[PDB]
Amino acid sequence: VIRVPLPEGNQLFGVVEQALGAGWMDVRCEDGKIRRCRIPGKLRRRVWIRVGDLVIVQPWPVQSDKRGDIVYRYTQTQVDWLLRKGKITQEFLTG
RNA sequence: CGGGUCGAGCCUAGGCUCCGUGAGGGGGGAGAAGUCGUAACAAGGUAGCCGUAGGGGAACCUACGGCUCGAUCACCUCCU
Ligand SMILES: [Mg+2]
Ligand SMILES: [Mg+2]
Ligand SMILES: [Mg+2]
Repeated sequence: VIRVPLPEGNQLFGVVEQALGAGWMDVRCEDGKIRRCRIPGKLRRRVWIRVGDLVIVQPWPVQSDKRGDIVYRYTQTQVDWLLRKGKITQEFLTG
């Protein structure tokens, strides 16, 4: 079929509202809480993360409130390709 | 029982000091995929810096008197 990072293991999905900066990414997840993410040492070179962008993140189990870690960003090729299959519906990005 | 005298302890009021919490405030140090400019370094595009005073979102701008730890050309002056 295809190779995409689905929710496999303990991943999350991350769509930020506004970046406070300095690494911390502020995401409006549908988990319920306001979450704040940080970046590992491999992806601060080739890519670009902005508000209006959907990515997959990975949390740590602490406090289930403010978690997340960037492990993969989504391209203009797959962001809306993950729509018809309904793995995410876009009613949680503007309303 | 009376007389004198040594006395720790206790109370009240006044002068100083120590310590755990502290509404509100102020700078300091690490973090650098947040923001606004370009002040320094070449004559860094207005030469840079010291003292004192006024001004400005912020680096900073201006006035008077000093220094060279200032670049280029032309003419002098003083030497080797
Ligand atoms: Mg400058
Ligand atoms: Mg200048
Ligand atoms: Mg003098």
